[PDB]
Amino acid sequence: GSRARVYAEVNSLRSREYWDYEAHVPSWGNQDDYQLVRKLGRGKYSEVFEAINITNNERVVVKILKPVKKKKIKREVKILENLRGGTNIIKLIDTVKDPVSKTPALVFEYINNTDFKQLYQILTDFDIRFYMYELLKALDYCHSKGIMHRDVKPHNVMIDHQQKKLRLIDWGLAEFYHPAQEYNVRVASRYFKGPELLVDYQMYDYSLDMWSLGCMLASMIFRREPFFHGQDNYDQLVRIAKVLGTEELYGYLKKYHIDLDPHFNDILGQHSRKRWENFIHSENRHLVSPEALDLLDKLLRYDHQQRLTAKEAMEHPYFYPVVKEQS
Ligand SMILES: CCC(=O)Nc1cc(Nc2cc(NC3CC3)n3ncc(C#N)c3n2)ccc1C
Repeated sequence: GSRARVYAEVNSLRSREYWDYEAHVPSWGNQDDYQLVRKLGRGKYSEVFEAINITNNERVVVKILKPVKKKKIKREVKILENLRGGTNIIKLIDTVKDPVSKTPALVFEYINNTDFKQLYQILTDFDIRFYMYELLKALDYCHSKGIMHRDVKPHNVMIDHQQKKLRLIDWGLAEFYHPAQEYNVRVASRYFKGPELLVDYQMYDYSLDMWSLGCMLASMIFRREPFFHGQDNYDQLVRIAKVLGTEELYGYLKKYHIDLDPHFNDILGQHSRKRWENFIHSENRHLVSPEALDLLDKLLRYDHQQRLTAKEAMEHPYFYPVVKEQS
């Protein structure tokens, strides 16, 4: 058994219509109002374009949803409607369909993002604190709304470094949290998967997103991106254990009665827990402080119940300079 430490019952306490996305009936506008300009990328079930709304000249991002269970489309639309106005959550502007083919598309606000591979190289200590604080506001918001993002990674955090705007994007893997529900562990990018996913523990919660955020924090302050760079899902756990330690892993497995896939016997080895200070060197020293290491140590923990919540993390002394600056 496992339950979220916060927000556990928040969907139960709301109208069923709030979380019963299969019953949701979107209002589908007309895609002919949008002119595609440039392809920006694609997902497994999506293609993404920069576009212009020709009725008002607004620049937008259009996500055209290829074949996919209409249930997954309803889920993403309902989650985005529930998160409307949330702090640092990408704004859904419109839901539209090709009026002939009825192919659906989602229209989002445009963010002039700096590619994270270039950005992370130039961030100052204060920059990291600021952006992580802003990202935490997005996670606290969605968690308070009963939603797990489940795909937190640099590619899904758009940062306009000139205007200092941050948005958490791509809610296509997000899901409603319900206590005791068993969820599919095939979520998140390999490098950002929490240990619970890697050991096939299905009773996870919002704290999965906090592992992913911790991975991002580590990559920023230490300038090793991704921080845990597995070659596959098995090696991903080995990379984690070489830092957190194997004895600590086994304690986690025992607490939650977790059966470890026996292919791990050949590859985990034995590893002491490493001090976070071992990652400091001349290239990253200016980004690391006792406060950063204390926060990171409280995010990158095997035991999902022991990780800080997004609110607890925001309240950590590491962010005091950000809070002070904003007043
Ligand atoms: C709707 C986009 C999504 O859910 N995923 C996604 C985004 C993307 N690239 C993007 C890229 C940008 N701006 C970059 C070009 C300057 N922006 N700005 C806002 C949004 C949004 N939303 C955005 N998505 C590339 C591939 C995929 C799969």
